[PDB]
This record gives sequence, C-alpha cells and structure tokens, in this order.
Amino acid sequence: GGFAQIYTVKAGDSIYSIAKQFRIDAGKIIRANELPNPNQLVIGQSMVIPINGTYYTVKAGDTIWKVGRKLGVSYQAIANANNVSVTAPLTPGRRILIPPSPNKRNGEFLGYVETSNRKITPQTEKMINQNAKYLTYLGPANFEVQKDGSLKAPPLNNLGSIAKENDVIFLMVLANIENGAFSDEVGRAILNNKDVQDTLLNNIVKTAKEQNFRDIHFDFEFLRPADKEAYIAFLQKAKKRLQDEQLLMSVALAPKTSRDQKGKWYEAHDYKAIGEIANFVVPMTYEGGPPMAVSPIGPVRDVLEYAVSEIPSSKIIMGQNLYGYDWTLPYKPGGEYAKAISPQRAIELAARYKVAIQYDNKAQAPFFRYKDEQQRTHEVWFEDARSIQAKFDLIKELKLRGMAYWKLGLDFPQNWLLIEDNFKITKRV
Repeated sequence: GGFAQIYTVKAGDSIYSIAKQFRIDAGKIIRANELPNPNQLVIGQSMVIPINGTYYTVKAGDTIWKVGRKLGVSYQAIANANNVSVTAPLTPGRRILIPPSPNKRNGEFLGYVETSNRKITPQTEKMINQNAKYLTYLGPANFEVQKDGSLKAPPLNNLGSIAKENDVIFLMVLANIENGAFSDEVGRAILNNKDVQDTLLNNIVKTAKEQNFRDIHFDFEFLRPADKEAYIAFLQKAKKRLQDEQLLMSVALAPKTSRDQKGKWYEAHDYKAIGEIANFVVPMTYEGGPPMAVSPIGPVRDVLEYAVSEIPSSKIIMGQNLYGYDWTLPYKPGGEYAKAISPQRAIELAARYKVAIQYDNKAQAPFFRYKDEQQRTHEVWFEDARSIQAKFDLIKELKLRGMAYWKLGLDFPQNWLLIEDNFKITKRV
C-alpha cells in the first residue's frame, strides 16, 4: 500500500476507540465504510480510514522535521496535518498522519452490469451511478450473438446515461451464449462463415452508433480448439472495421498460465495474437466448486505474469470479483450452488452468528465458518480492504492497465475508496 490506511478490528475495539486512535470523527469512518454493525464490530473486520495520506506509528526517537527527512515529505505538511507545532514532542506508540505522495499512477477501470434476464432496480442504478465516478468503462452483460449474426440485446436500463454523465466509455459486451451457457457451436457458426461475420459487424456498428457504445468487447469463450485461428482472423477483420469507426476493441481471455495449455476452455485463445490486435484485454482472473477464495492471489499472479509475457502490460486489465460466496457444508458436487453475497453481507453474517473474520495470508482473502439455526456449518470467502489492496499492489508491480469488476451494484464500499486512494482514474470520453 502506502496510499490508504487500512485497519483491522481487534478484540475490545469500539468505533469510538478506533476514532480516537486515528483522530478522526467516528461518523466519517461509519459513512465511508457504510458500516452495517457500528456497535457490534467483528474481530478481523477491515475498514478504510477516510483521509488523504496514511499514518505513521511514532517510535521512541521520533520528531517532525526528522520524519520529514526520513520520509520524502515537507515538515510543515506533517505538522499541519497533525495540528501541532513543528517542534512538538511526539508520544511513542501513537499515530501521526503523513500527507499522501503527489504522484498516483493512472489506472483504467471497467465495470460489468449483469442485466440479461433481469430488471435492475432504481436502488441498484443509484449505486452504479455512484460507482461510475471511479470507472473508465461500463456496460451491460450481455449482447448474445446469434448464429445468423444478429444480436439479442440485454436490457440497457439507465447505463448509457450513467456512462455519459460520468465521462465513462459505454461498453458493448458480445458473448456466444445460448440457453444461459457459452456455446462452441455458436462460435463455430460465426467464425467459419464470412457472410455471418459481415452481418455481425454491421449489427455491432449500427448498435454502437445508436447507443454511443465506444468500446466493443468480445467475450467469446469455450470455443472449439479447432477455431483458434478462425477467432484470430475474425478479430483482425473486426479490428479494421472498428478502427475505421473510431471504436475501441477489447477481448476477454480465458485464464491461462502457459502458451500450449490444453482444454476446450483455453486452447482457442492465442494470447500473443489477441494482445497485438486488441486495444486491451481482460483475463478472467476470478471464479459449482467447493469452498475457497474466489480469486486467490497466487493463481491470479500466475495468470497475469503469463499474460505479461505475451502481451504489453499496459494492455492488460485484470478481472476482479466484487462478491463472496456462502457455502453450506458438507460440500458435494452436483448439489446446491454456493450463494453469492456482497462483502457487506459477509460482515453482517459474521456479526449475526458471532464469529471472527479470518484472513488467509496465502490467498490474500478473508474467510470464516459459522453455524446457522439448523446447526449446519457454513464457510464464507469474500473480499475486504486488505484483499483488494493486495490486488492493487499487484497491478502496480506488474504495471497493468487496471481492473475489471464483476459486477456493479454489489455493496463493497472499500473497493471504491481504495481505487481513488491508489490511482488517478482515467477518463477517455
């Protein structure tokens, strides 16, 4: 980190002892974190302390003009930020505020809104409109591409307006989905018929002009390995067409860790070739499987380090989940699907069923188990300020373009606080 103050609730904490510790009003902490449980804080719960800069814990020898030299910060800035004389004594063990470095790097952020087969609410849209402040791209999932080259459009609700008013590029998500699943057959029909491709591109361009979509996002998945080359040829064809219309082109990539990795899901995506053609790409670095972290940082790193070896890092937007899952144990394949939940809901569950939140250092993700009123054990994996910050650190380390979020509308206040703390948000309109 180094740009945001992240605090993990400890035994005995109250919202007021935390407020005192950081010399900030409890109201600001509660509002910024939309705390569902301000009088029932959970051990292991993480929150962002809403200020510009971060805190330094005073040590035995410390002074202010000193801390100015030991860091790279104006001493008057430190003094003013803490409301003290420059020659003011410093009590060890207490925190002093250090103003933020002037230099945040730029980042592009993408938000998917799932509207297919749904009627999203005014409340959800209000939330999306708030999120859009922090976004570079946003659009509805999905336009379903048909075998004849026509498009089945999703509900657009108010997303075009939300995008426009927040200087966000309206993004057209194209998917080979039939009956609620990715279809290799739909992929085959389009990628092996040039007439259908022309019809498809006409429909894409027509739709883009009608709604002012300005990025065309191809999310073709589970293609036949046999159609690998055909996909590249189609994307080359699409790229020429879209550039002529001043449209951006982006492509979703199945998460891979090597060039000759086999499997119906992965073979048909040539990272290097697609990376050359697309303006940017999105490796799907997030997850009816068993309990585990949704996007464990080890495997995520492996996929992204491979991506960078094939594709300029400045073209890579990493995928990220805004949800966690609640599994009912014992887990059994074929049985019930885990319940998707917001991180706020996860906190509420830990509070309700009186358990601490744990943190997996290996996965860099929070989790806990709890027992419900039928004495069934649940296991919950979700996201918090710590886990998102770890991903942002990875973006900076690997010099990536930014992050793509599945899916907007979910309640996760700390994500948005941390984007602004860590990045200058790119606006392209």
